[PDB]
Amino acid sequence: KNPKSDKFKVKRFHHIEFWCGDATNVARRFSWGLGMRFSAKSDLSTGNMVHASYLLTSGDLRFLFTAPYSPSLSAGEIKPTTTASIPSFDHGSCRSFFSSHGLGVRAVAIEVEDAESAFSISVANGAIPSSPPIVLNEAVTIAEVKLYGDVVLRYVSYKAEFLPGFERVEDASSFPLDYGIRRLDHAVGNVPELGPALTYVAGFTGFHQFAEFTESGLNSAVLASNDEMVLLPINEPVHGTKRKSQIQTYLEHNEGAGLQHLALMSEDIFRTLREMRKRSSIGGFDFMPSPPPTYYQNLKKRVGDVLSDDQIKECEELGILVDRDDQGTLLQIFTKPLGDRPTIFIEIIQRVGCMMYQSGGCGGFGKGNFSELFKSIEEYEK
Amino acid sequence: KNPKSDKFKVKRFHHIEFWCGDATNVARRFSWGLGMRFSAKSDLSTGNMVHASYLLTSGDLRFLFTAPYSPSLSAGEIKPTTTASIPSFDHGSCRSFFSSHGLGVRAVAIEVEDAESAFSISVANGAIPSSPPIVLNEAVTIAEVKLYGDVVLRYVSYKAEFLPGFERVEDASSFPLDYGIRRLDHAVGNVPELGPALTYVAGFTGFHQFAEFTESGLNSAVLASNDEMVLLPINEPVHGTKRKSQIQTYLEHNEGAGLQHLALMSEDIFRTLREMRKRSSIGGFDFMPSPPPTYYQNLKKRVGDVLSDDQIKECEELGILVDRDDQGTLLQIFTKPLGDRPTIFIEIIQRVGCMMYQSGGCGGFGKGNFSELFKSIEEYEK
Ligand SMILES: O=Cc1ccc(O)cc1
Ligand SMILES: O=Cc1ccc(O)cc1
Ligand SMILES: [Co+2]
Ligand SMILES: [Co+2]
Repeated sequence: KNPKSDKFKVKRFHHIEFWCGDATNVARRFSWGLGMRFSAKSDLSTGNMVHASYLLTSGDLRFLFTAPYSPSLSAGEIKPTTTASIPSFDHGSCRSFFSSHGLGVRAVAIEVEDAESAFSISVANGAIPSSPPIVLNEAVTIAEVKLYGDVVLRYVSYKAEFLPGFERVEDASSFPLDYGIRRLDHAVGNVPELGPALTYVAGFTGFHQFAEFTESGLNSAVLASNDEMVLLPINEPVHGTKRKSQIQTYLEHNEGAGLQHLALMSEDIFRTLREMRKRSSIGGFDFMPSPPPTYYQNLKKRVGDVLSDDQIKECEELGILVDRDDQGTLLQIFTKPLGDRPTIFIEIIQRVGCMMYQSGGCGGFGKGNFSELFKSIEEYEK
Repeated sequence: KNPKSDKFKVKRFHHIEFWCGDATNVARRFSWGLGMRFSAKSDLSTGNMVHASYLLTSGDLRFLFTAPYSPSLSAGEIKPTTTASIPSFDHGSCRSFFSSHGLGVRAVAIEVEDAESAFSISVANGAIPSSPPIVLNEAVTIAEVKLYGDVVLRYVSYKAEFLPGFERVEDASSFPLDYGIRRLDHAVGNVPELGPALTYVAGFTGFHQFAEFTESGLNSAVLASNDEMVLLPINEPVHGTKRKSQIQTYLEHNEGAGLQHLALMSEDIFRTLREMRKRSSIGGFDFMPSPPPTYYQNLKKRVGDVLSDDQIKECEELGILVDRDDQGTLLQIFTKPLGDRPTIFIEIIQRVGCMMYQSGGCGGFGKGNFSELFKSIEEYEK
């Protein structure tokens, strides 16, 4: 059921911000590996003496890559006089974040109808504030509250192009890469305690529970906005098994709670993963090992309704996993970690079904794949 | 003249080490942009709980990319018990370096005959020590002294493959990229005072002066080993001009002295720059604006001995600059800065002449190009 209990009007996922040591090199790496275009910049060349920020886009997917300059460049500035385009940026918070966590997501940004309203209500409903609502060039309002660990939920509202103080990137350095990725489907957090984190975040958003899982590694539950286009899974470790919890492994190397992965919807996961796998070893992203043939044999038994033999065969060529709900079918695959630490990674998905537009969360999140993976793996050893 | 006054046996440039926030993302970016292969790793998967280090190679060019893990992973270690493969690494020095300078070169590594000898002699001749000589798996000795700013001159000696504790990278993730780059030709430092820096470095190496310049921006001089295969230019600002010194601009954004650029020799600078320019806007490196046609007109007057019309025309297609000595011809081009700050960049070169093998420094370093650039630029405005 859906109680539709949001405490403010939430529109959609807007952007994701990575805090980096060098924004250029991460952004250029992500651009090539994922097929996103360089579409906006705020830096020294735009008069920003505080931080370097570069935005990649694929469809409605926006990845923001931010790093601090030397504080010496903005030593004569104060917040009222700042040249930063992102007023919540802080040299010391950025360097502490990166030093503690390595490369990772700092902000999960959602568009709302009124960022100042959304901030006040949230804090009035238990959210720890992180940056109060600031109006940019009387056009855009932004505000931040704590989500989990050092990750912030960022509210954005527009009166009526990315942010003031950003510039459209010169056509020549903006090469129209595109491998089929269109928007952010969901963002998954890992915490030491799922209960308090669910209570906290549902407390100040009014987001409702969408799904849950539990017997191998984790417990999780998903919060969702009213129309369930903003989807926030949260995991916790389950201590006590033959294998160490990967959630727990995450928390160690990340120095605590943080964002685990971003699931990016592709309008054509076949072309997307062909393009990504072509580039895996020339600067792109690597992919988790592909399931055994066993798996893909059992898929004709599970989704032969949904995917032809040839489409199943293409799933096998590319290591794609398939789960099915009572309502939809989910094609999914995972990258290896995006940086040095085994912390953040990326998932590519495409959903089949739930036509009415397509309703969010169609097909679930893969909870059936745990079983079928081990079940198929027993059968490959044979 | 060459007094051949080195105080220890120096062989060649061995490797360059970048200190990074995330080693993976810089290394993958550099690999694609420059056409270097992933050939060795030391990280969690090799049992290194301290740092992540990835080595790219093109010919004899070795780029090392290093970043710290969370200190929490190695909290129970001490130097005698360390899992670091590079014993001079220090979590706190790395984070301070990167926070002060951004992405940049930490170590300029040269192979010597005896690293322990080279360290003792150097310190006995005025070098500030940075890391004392350490023997790795009774096979390799490494030692570090201060070069300028927070850059260290690293001595390496081998009894008789990169470093112990590193592993050859799996063939699949090692894609045989190659755009023609073969070795490091020279590494250029910027300092506030050229005099004391030349005195310091020549003092402890015995390197001799090879060349010098001065009237627009800088003064410089080059130190060279006995056979002049190790070449170390050093620049200082010249304050007082219509345009601000780019050396001075470097020192501001870098927070002091440091390495300005690395000149990489290509066995075919035409193919190299074709390959690099193809990738400039899809994750590679950008190039400084190309000289005007004026320039390339005057080149037939200057190197028509050396380059045919068609080769000059290919130079023009790719923005290559050409200088000529009394002894050789130099083709050169410069990238834009490698990261967020206008600090470190890269130069691609190829030298024609001085055949005997080719003698180092053949053709100089471009000091004639200052004049011919402005001279040609006056003639394009016309
Ligand atoms: O994030 C993984 C996940 C799997 C199954 C769920 O029900 C929820 C989340
Ligand atoms: O590094 C640039 C340079 C130019 C001319 C010189 O003589 C020496 C260095
Ligand atoms: Co998921
Ligand atoms: Co040079």
